[PDB]
Amino acid sequence: SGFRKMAFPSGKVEGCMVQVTCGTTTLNGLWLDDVVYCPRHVICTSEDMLNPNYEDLLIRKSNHNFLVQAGNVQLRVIGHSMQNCVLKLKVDTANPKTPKYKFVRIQPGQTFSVLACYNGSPSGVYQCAMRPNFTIKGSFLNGSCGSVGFNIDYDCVSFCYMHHMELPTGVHAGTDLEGNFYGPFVDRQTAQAAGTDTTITVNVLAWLYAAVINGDRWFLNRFTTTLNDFNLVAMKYNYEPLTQDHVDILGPLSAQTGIAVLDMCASLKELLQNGMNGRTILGSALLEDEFTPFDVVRQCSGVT
Amino acid sequence: SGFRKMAFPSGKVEGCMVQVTCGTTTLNGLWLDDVVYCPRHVICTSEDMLNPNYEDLLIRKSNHNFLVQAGNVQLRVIGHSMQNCVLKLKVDTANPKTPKYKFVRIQPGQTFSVLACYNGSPSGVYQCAMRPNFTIKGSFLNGSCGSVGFNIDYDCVSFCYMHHMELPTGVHAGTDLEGNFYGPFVDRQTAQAAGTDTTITVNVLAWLYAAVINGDRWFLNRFTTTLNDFNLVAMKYNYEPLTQDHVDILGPLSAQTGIAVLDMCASLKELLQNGMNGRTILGSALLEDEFTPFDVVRQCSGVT
Ligand SMILES: *CC(=O)Nc1cccc(N2CCCC2=O)c1
Ligand SMILES: *CC(=O)Nc1cccc(N2CCCC2=O)c1
Repeated sequence: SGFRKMAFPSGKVEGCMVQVTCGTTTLNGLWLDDVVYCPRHVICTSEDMLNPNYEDLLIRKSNHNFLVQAGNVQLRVIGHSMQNCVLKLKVDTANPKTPKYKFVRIQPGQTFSVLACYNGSPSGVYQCAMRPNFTIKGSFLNGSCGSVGFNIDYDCVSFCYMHHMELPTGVHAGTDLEGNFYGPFVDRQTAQAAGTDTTITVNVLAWLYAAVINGDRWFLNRFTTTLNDFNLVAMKYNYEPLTQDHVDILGPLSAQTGIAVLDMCASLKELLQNGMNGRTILGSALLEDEFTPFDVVRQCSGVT
Repeated sequence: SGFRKMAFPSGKVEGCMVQVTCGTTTLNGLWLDDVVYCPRHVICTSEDMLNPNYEDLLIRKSNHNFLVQAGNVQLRVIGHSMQNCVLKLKVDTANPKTPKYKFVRIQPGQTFSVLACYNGSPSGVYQCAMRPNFTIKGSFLNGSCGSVGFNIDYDCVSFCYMHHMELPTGVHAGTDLEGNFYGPFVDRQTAQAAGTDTTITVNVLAWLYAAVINGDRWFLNRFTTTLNDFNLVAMKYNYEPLTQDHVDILGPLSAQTGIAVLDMCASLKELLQNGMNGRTILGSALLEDEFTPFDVVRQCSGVT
């Protein structure tokens, strides 16, 4: 029993983290096969970040200017190219610890683990969600850029995130491993504000299932609702519209608990309208939206 | 910026996890040097657990009855002994991935990372605290026993916890790596209830410092208090008495923020008396008590 905000084991990703230095900028790179991936802003001074022309800035950089260090051993850079907002540094040595991997571009509402690194060294691991506004709520200091987000399916790491920047509101923006930003964000130090942080309705419902499975049941009520009725209440509280797709995704948790998805929607409706009344659900005083239905099934069944 | 419930990177511990089978019971073992550590209840049937005599049960077990598997390779057991509530299985092969390690017995209020495993395979990593009632609030299914809790100081893993049992109230009890239970708990399936889950005052104050450092400041007020005055309010709300030792431990965070510990105590007092009023602090709707002052400094400074 018990339900915890749970990251993937970080070992496979720890083995891929390197230090990248260009001039006075040190951040992290991801070493897979003979390629090190890092944010292209490694080449920028903080002054550059105001209005950088990356193609022009990059012309002044040679292979020997990219200092790549795996623990205490230097890697030889034999090539470099810019792909969107990442640099791919070709090194002469394949990472012997390269796990099976994919690059995946995730959807908002999807969760992933971040291995926070500084100077190519792991500091910690925490679970995130791609927010509906395409930000993440991370923990990232200067030097943490190039830290990656990932999922693991058995032995295959799916990298979905590289950390690039902090918005003045303390939320985080980054790219997939092809270097495309999630959402409208740019690697420039400019006026970028996040849109509405809407709550991931399908994840809250998943987490309400996890609560019932783990003994927290006080919020179950005698009511049901319809998608359309629920969605009126969703709109009012800046929750994502619930779709039949979301209902279908919750089917296994419905089946396991014997609570119809729409009945759980009616519970969530009363919770939105009436609050917690100073009660908690799985040790939380608000509705948690960074567990996917897949996360709930994984944790509740003990997948490794 | 940003502050997250953050586990240690699990790689060093992943390298130590093995499967232990005795008869029909499979759980996890910790392989350090040529010793595998696992809960002594590996030798019990669920029927045994009602009133087990471990010395007597153990007499019927030989080295060849302890099936120890690291990934897909079997380890030869050349010795076995019981130390308190753990078994030490001597194997003929030193774990080549043994990190630098210590066994430490932690105090209540101290935090640690758990690597949840099933069948010697990592499922996930989350941060815990030894509760003042000597329980932890974990995520543990059948097969997760022998999962360990740890801290890392640079390159040295300090193992503090092995998971042994779930109380009927869904909270968790276990041992240090010498096999001594935290608190009054026994590896018997019996009437064991947890005492009062008191809140770790010093950790809440640490976390209020982390909030101020990361921009969440609405709860700062014009008031101060005394240890004795604060402790009246602590008593009422089942918070640990705040000691001068706790005040001294918060000194660095006080210095960094310029908020006197007793002024932060006065903030915490108003929060206890008046609630959050539907506001959040570092994305939480309750007062978080599973960050130590050390955790806050580590995360806020980017220690690796
Ligand atoms: C994105 C990131 O991590 N930025 C970064 C890397 C290295 C150094 C910095 N600094 C140091 C102080 C000024 C600054 O931006 C930032
Ligand atoms: C402590 C722990 O993990 N217990 C454990 C290990 C292996 C198998 C079990 N089971 C399976 C179903 C009944 C039972 O107790 C428990």
